[PDB]
Amino acid sequence: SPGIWQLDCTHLEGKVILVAVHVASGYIEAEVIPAETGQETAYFLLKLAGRWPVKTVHTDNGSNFTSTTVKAACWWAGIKQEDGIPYNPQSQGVIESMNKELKKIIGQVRDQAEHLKTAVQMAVFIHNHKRKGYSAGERIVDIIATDIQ
Amino acid sequence: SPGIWQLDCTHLEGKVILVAVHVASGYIEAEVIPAETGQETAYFLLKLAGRWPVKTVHTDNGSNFTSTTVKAACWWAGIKQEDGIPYNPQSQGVIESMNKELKKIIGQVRDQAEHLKTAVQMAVFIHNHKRKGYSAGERIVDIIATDIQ
Ligand SMILES: COc1ccc(CNC(=O)c2ccccc2C[N@@H+](C)Cc2ccc3c(c2C(=O)O)OCO3)cc1
Ligand SMILES: COc1ccc(CNC(=O)c2ccccc2C[N@@H+](C)Cc2ccc3c(c2C(=O)O)OCO3)cc1
Repeated sequence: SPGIWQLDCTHLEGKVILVAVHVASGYIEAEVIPAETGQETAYFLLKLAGRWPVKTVHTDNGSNFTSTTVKAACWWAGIKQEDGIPYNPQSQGVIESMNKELKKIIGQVRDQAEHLKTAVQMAVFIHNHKRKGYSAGERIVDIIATDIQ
Repeated sequence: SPGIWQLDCTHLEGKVILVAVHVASGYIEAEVIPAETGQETAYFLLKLAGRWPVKTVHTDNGSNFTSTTVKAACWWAGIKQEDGIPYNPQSQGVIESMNKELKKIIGQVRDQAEHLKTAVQMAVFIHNHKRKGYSAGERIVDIIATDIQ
């Protein structure tokens, strides 16, 4: 559970926003890409696993689940690739809610930058730092530090 | 000191590798960019601070120290920008050694990908996961969790 992440893809300004959510904490990393391809998703997971102890990724769709490039990156990085089927139905809504909150934040910062990617990183910052009294950034560090010891 | 990071720029294949080192743990994030500009450096720090509690950044040179874009990103992200002057004479050496180690890893994985950026991220992965017996990834999480509590 300290190592379980969910991939999420959303669309804005004709571009794709790829998100990895740390399930237990609600912490996120995100990138803007022109279109979701296996190569991009693979590259994004490699980056993520080099930064956090990623044991399991719940993939966002069947194209990424099938992708030979995505499977190669997961093998390289020691990641168990899983489907993202919400056997828990309170997961579909939780992601939808996160895309909504994310997009709200991006709207709140959008004028602060020309490039969508800049506004997306600002939104990642504001999301991870928001106290709800611990923030996502706090929760992920505590969850994982507890696991290490 | 849980929040202190050092910027480092190194060169390979006619490109720039931008590195942020978490001073206490030796954990790193890195990116490939065409050339170090204030805008790229600013963007890299924004990404970094949204992912980890960055209190202080020791900038890698006087151009980034002066950069009005870099100062604007630091202000936005709550980052104290400082010089990277190695008042401890053993800071020049640690960085030199890290660039050497990094470039060595990149050499050990280089054939595993066409794009330098892919090899750099593999190298980041291998660096952060190496047991030294705790890894850099383990140390940074330990250091910061101890601070949160
Ligand atoms: C990240 O540091 C920041 C430092 C300062 C600001 C303040 N806002 C403005 O000055 C501004 C506002 C609106 C439109 C254009 C601009 C001018 N640009 C240069 C901002 C910028 C810088 C670095 C980047 C960017 C962009 C971008 O516009 O997307 O894209 C990737 O690296 C934002 C971000
Ligand atoms: C991260 O997932 C990986 C999955 C598999 C491999 C195995 N190695 C090869 O198949 C290979 C080896 C040498 C040359 C070209 C290739 C073919 N490409 C498509 C690998 C690749 C994929 C995604 C990317 C890349 C690149 C790249 O070549 O740099 O750049 C940004 O996103 C590496 C990385």
